[PDB]
Amino acid sequence: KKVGLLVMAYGTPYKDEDIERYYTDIRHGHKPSEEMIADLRGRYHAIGGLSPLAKITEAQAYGLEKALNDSQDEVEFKAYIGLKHIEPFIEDAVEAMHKDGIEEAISIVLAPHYSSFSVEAYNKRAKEAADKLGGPRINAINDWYKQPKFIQMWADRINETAKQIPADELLDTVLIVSAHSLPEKIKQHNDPYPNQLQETADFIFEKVVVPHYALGWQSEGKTGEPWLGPDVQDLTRELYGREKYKHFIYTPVGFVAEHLEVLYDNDYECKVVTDEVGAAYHRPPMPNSDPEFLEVLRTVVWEKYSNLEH
Ligand SMILES: [K+]
Ligand SMILES: [K+]
Repeated sequence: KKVGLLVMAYGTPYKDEDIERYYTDIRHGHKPSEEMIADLRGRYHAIGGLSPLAKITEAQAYGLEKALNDSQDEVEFKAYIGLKHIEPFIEDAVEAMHKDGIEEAISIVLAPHYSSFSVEAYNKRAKEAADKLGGPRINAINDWYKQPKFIQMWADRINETAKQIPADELLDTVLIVSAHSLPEKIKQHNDPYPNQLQETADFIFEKVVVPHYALGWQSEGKTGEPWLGPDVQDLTRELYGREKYKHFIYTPVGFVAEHLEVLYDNDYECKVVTDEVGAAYHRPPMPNSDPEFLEVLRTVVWEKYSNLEH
C-alpha cells in the first residue's frame, strides 16, 4: 500500500474574498472588525497579494513527495495537505487518506520547532480525526530543527548574504534569529519551543561569518495575554541603541515560506526600524520549495520511516 504523508501547515487565504473567514477562524470565531480587515487587506496588498502564497505550501508538499519517491524504492508516499485554518483542513486530509485506503501515515508540520501550543494542536486534530474514522495510523514528527542539513541550509544563505556587506562593516553586523511568537504562558508548561529556537540560533551562529547574533520573536497575535519577547522591531531598536550596528541580517528560521509574516513583518516592519536608525536591512531568501529544502524534509521523513521500519 502507499504510505500517507500528512503535510500540515497553518493555511493562507486563496482569494481576497477569503480574508474575512480566514481571520474569523484564526480568531476562534470572532469576526475581525471592519478596521482590522481593512488593515490586513492593506498588508497583503503591500506584499504583492495572495496568489503567490498558497503555491509555496503546495510546492513543498508535492516536492517532498517526489523527493521521497525518487530516492528509494521500498515504498511509495502520497502527500495529503492538511491545514489549520482553511480548506483542505487537517480533518479533510485525514478523511481523504482513509477514503483512499491509506493504512499508515507519517505526518510533518512545515515548521522546524515543537510547541505544546502549536505543533501539538496539529497532532491532536490529526489523531482525533483518524480515531473517529478508524485510520490511518499516524506516526507524527514533532520537530526537525536539529537536522544538520537544515542548519547548513540557513548558514549557507547567511554567508551568501554576508557577501553583500563591506569587509570592514562585518564587525558592525548582527544576525537576528527569529520565529513566530507564542503566548508567554507556554513557559508555565515547560514548553521546549523557546529553548529550541535558542539551540537553532546557536547551531547556525557557529557556522556563519557574522560575529554577533540575537534571538527575537515576531508576528504575535492579539489575544488578551502577553506573548514571547522581545519582538524583532523592539530588539532591533535596542541593539542599535546599545551597539550601533550598521547591518541587521534577519533569518526568521521558525518560518519556511515567504508569507505575510516574512514579507510584511520582516521586509516592511523590520526595515522601517533599520531605516529609522540608519542601518542596512538584509534578509536571505526563505526556503520555499528550493531543492536544498526539499532535501532537508526528505531526510527528516525518511529518517522517521527508517526508524519505524528498518
Ligand atoms: K506528542
Ligand atoms: K518573553
